Amino acid sequence: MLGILNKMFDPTKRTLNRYEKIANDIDAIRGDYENLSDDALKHKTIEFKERLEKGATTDDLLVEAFAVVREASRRVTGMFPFKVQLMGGVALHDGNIAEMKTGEGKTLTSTLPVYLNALTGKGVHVVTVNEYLASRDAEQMGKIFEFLGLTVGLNLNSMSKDEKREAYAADITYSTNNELGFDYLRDNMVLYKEQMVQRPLHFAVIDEVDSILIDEARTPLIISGQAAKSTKLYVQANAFVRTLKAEKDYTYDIKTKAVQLTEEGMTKAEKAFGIDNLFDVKHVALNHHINQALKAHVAMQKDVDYVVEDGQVVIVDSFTGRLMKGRRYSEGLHQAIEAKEGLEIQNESMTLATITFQNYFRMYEKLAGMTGTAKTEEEEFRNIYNMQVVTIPTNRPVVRDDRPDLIYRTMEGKFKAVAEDVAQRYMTGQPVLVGTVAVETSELISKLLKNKGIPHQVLNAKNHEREAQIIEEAGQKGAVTIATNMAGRGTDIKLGEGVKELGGLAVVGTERHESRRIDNQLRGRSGRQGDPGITQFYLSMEDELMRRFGAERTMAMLDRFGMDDSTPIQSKMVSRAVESSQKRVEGNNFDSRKQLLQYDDVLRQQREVIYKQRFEVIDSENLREIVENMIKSSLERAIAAYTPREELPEEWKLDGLVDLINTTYLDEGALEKSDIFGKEPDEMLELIMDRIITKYNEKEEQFGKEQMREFEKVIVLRAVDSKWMDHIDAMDQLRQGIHLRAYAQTNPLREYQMEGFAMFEHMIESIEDEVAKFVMKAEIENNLEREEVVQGQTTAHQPQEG
Amino acid sequence: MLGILNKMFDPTKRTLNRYEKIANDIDAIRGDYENLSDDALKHKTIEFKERLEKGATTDDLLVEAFAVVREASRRVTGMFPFKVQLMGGVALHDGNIAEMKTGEGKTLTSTLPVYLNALTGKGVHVVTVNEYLASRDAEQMGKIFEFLGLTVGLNLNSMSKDEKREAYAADITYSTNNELGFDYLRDNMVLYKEQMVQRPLHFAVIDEVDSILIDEARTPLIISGQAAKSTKLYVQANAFVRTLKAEKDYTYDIKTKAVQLTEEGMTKAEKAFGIDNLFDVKHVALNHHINQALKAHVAMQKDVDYVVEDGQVVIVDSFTGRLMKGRRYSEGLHQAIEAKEGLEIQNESMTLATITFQNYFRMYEKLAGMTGTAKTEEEEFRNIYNMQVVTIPTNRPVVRDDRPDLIYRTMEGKFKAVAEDVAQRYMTGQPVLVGTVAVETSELISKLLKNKGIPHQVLNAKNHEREAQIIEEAGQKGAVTIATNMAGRGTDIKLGEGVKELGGLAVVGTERHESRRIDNQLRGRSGRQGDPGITQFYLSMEDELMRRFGAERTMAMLDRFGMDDSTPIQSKMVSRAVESSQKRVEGNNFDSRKQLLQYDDVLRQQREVIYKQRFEVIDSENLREIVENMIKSSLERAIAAYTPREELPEEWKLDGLVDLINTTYLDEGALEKSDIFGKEPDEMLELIMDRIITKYNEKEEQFGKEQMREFEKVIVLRAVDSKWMDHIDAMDQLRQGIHLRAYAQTNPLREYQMEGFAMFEHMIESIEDEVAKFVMKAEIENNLEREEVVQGQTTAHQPQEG
Repeated sequence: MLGILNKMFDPTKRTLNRYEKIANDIDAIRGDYENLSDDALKHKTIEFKERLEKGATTDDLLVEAFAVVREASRRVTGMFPFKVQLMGGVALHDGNIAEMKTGEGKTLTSTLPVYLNALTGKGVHVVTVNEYLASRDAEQMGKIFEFLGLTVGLNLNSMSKDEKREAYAADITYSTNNELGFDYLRDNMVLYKEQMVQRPLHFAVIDEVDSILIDEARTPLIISGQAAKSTKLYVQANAFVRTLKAEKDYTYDIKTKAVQLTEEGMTKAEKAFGIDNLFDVKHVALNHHINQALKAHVAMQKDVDYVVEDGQVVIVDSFTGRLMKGRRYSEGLHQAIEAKEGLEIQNESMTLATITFQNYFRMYEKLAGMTGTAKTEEEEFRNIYNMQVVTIPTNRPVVRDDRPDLIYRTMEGKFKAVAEDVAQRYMTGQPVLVGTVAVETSELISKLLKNKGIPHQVLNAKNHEREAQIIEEAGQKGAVTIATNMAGRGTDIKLGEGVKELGGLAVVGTERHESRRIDNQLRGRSGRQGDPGITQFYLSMEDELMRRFGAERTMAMLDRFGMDDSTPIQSKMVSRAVESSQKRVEGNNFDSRKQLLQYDDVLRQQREVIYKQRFEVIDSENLREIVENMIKSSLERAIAAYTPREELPEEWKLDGLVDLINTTYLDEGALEKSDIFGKEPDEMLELIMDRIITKYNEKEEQFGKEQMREFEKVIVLRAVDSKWMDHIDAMDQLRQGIHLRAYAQTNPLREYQMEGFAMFEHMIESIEDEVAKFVMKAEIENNLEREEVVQGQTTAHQPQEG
Repeated sequence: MLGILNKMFDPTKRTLNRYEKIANDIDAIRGDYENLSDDALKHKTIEFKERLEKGATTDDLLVEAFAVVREASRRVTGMFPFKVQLMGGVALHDGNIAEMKTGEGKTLTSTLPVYLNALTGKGVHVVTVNEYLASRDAEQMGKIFEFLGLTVGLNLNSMSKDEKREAYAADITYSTNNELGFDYLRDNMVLYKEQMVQRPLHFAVIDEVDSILIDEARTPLIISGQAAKSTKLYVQANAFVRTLKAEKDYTYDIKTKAVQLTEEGMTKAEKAFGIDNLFDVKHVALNHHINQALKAHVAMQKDVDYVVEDGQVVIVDSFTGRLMKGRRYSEGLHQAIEAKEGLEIQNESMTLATITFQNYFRMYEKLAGMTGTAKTEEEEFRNIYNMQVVTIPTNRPVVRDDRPDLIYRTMEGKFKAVAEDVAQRYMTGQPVLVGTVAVETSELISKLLKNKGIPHQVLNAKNHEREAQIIEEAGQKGAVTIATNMAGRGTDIKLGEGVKELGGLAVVGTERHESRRIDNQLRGRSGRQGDPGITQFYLSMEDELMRRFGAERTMAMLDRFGMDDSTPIQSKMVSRAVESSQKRVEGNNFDSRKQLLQYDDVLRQQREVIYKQRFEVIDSENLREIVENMIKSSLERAIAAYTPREELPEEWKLDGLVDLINTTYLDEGALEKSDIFGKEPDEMLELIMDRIITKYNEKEEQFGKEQMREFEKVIVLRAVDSKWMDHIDAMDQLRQGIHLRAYAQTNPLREYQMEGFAMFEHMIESIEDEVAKFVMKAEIENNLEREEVVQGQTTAHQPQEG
């Protein structure tokens, strides 16, 4: 720009120059490889790999690296990258978004940085919107990479875990956004390490980021799994439980523990015919429902903790006495209560795992992406991904004619106009392309065309290969192509035979989309590098975009001023009002994504601890140390509840504690009055922990010295996985229940944070506790084999924008 | 922590270790300086300065640097910093928040990093909440810095611009948050460079960040200036204007220009007795109101552009036809219209400049801060300032007794209880401190004390010196001190003579504050490094904190369960409900700050361009180049309006354009039909610009070859400053008008963004335009002296939370 205002381009002007000097350094040495041999060239990679091992940086080798690649492509494809393509490659390397207008060779450009980053062998995921472009690029682009001696994998959902492990093994992997994600998810549900298919997330070059990081990021990736109609269990448990009432089934006050352990309920229990006394089989599974419906009666009173209703069982906020929006009790206790109060026990499907693209891609050591339309959403890339948009220069000056939107007062009038323009160009040999926005809009015009007798093709996005075919020849003389929302994005339309003189392509936008970015992509399709073209947009006062801006007043000045008469109009002021309309929409959607991410941030911080721990567990040569560590933490919690805020030291009720530990961590008479006496809550922990150590040792030599290792692993996993999947479901439930009754003037998010976290802390205590109770008092029988907690089949999906 | 949950401390655990190894490297070489000479030691600085010049990094010299300092302090103060103080110093250096509990020597600790960062001579601002602690620290801490041979400045508002320039000159500057800010503001309003008092913002070590970056950051820094009852002008202009109606006072259609230039209104104009024809005096000032009320009549029609009302003149959104919330017309055009439609012309005070602390401190190359309470607001520091809170270990294990809040059913009952506890300890020699939260609460207890005959002192924050005195002896035997919201924060209470055996201090919190952080600071006051203490908090069901949580239900279980009977209660569950109460509040306030910043972000991006340009102008040896550049941009805009979206090339209306330029940039017959003909809008710009060049040259040799330089500077400033101050006011107006009628489902912020920006673009065009019109057709008379645009006196302030 000219004048004062030119400074909003200074940080972009200083950067784009680093990049111009650099691309010049790269062109400077075309000679250094130009005349060389194919094999001398491949040795470069090795030379670099070594050079790096010795201590160089990807940045140092950048120029040469790009040179080598620049060379490799000409040899392999016959294209020697332009100085602009070089500039883009660098942007990508620097971790930014390469905004390189449609037709600049983004595919090829990706190779430069892809290669340079791959060298370390850390891996590089090149990502795309669909399985077609993935395979296409991996094939075409693989040749260049392979030629310079690099492995190239392709990930598809149609591949075995083994096939995937293979593809991720490569120095470079191509795949869809969805595939990547789901794998990362499945990857953290795995029972044995070797089942994971992914390698630590290094660097992702996202092809068409706008579509990926923005469009397909309005919702999250979820993984569901239904519950096996298990109602018979709960009801049964519920029923049985209310039999054993006695102090010979121990409850708690200072703790809230329904201890079944009594031979009344340990005998009268197996009387429910629990295949006798199988503890590791049953106790893990069955004994879990007992202890639930056991507590459901004893610890959870009707109108003090919860409330019954025609809308099921609700919780009550103590101290406020409110109805906890969308919150349930952990570990199926909610269902046990429903059974105790006879209510319909809901057996819905669970969300076993979730992450949002935002949080996913944010996970790589480095991210970069490319596209022809991005400056539009720069605030978002800078905000959410810390990626600055760099608008790369065009190879050849753009010379396409972009036409100001023509306004109409009616749809059918508008449409009929679109249909004529098509004809005009068709009756000239010019190839036209019309962009609709909805399936209906496309067939409409199609029929308008067949009536008028104009040969055409229609794209309604199905098996992208077939359309990609159609679209490439969509630039010939008899070209008349109809695109429903850019159906063939990625495949470029090259200027037809003899078509040059007929003008350019001339695209026709039937209407305008919510996002400029998109109708700007439509524009993009013509002028492929200095080519001529005409981009005409058509608009009507009755378009949804219009009748959503609150533009009735204007639909009236038209009418009231006899305007629908002169019909074809071009008011800078109405068009500027369209853009603002678009800006408002885009922003609303941004606000949406911002909120989605925010809610998932509570989850990410939680995933961090769980995912990291779960992994830690699955690599356990020396597991026990954690176990004891968790048992010590579990134990300390007891001691603390029994030695509250200084409430008279050795007058703490040092007997119930004794009785508890005794029958919680050990087996009856083990710990007694005397032992724990006149000692700080601290001293006690060690003494008492020491006997848990002692007993643990005893267990290592009496039931299998190293099977214990996997026993540990088995249990710690059963625990972890069961508690977590549950919580996550509870969290996905709450995230969408909390938005119901929130007069607290607090932004609901904070509630989800606080409640979400609270819950989490509980779960940890549960895990830590379950682990401790089992690693002590549980008994082995046949096979100590790790077992899946997911019941039946799973389902990996992304929800439609709701 | 123990068990699974311990991982939320991993990134803090990995960092705090870097810091422990380091403090050990520093203690390792105590010998290398221990026995050395005072002068050999000061040479270290030089040695370092040189070492750095040669190419070292502050990080390399860190250990030694800290060593030298460690040494310098013992010599100068008699305190050899502990390993924890060393750890904190590093945190600060690394750009984080040092959370070092009250009584750990944060003051001293600051010296280590302060020094190491000062070396480059780039400067280091050490900041505080009040003028007292500033001077205090600069005095006490200056000695160490000066001793190692460094200059130390102290900034106060009581200092001349010369005195301030002096203080900022130092290698280190101490001052208040407010002072810093306002100076930065005033600094960008300066007429001549040498008037600025600040040096490029290098590094700021914020003492008590929580209070600074959070508490005192709920509102922004504003600078007001009233308008000199100038109503007579406008009315007059308005009046006069409607006389000259003719086509001999030229208006515009394709442009919207009321061109006074006609000798009708250039003669009949000076007839208003404009001291004849003084153009640079009058034209800049007076001719500005004419051209306003001139356009007010011709270009702005009543119910098409705006609307009259009992609430004054409003604008209308075209295309939507809505009432633009809180928006005014630029450059006083709003006032000219009011005069044309006779309405009350408002002459309010203007906001000449603004910035928020958030955006201010975010401006340093590096920021760091220290305090005893920060982990509370970690999410905010990490969010807004990218500063992670590092909780530094305590020198000696903490052994103070923190007591669980005691609950009461009544205030007067509660208070009476506070008054007795005081007595109990007083009747023991223990020194007690009671923290109130409001002025009223403090006198209340004061009277409760005098009645009960207990000698005490009360602090109600006034001339901090006097209180700082009181507070230090507040740890002696007969100590009984009353603090209204931590009145003496910073000065530490050392454990009284013989007081050790009497227990500790024993603080008593009369109530709890909105933020834990604060009642946690209250707690902080005792246990000063392994000292004993008792922190008792007192609470009542009728405290504002309570009767704001929606806790009436609970005020009823008490009553309904005969609870106000046993009165002194300790329910973990009600106390946990207090904290959550606090958490909600803190968050609401955070949400507040987040919104404040967000709105100012639209302003910052704008400040960037203006502030940077304005500066660029005030360093103008070679100004003209920008000028022409802005004239060329101004001119291009005409040409574009006269050659719209391809509307029939040489059928553009190439005559009105001619007529315009002719009488806008040049002086009548200069440019004509022929000249501009058959040329692209591009070609035209150059030709026509060339004649502006030609004429500009002519002006450089006919009115003073180098006075022109300052003429340029003069005008470019008049323009810039007038347009900007206005806009800013308009922006501060809108930011608080937009929150009125916004059913657009859009978050209002986006509107402010879009409208805010729109306005800005206009202003630039105005500046660029005004500059161009003057640098051509304006005439010099006596003195071409830069002149202030601020009328009368100014006022620098921060608004109370509204």
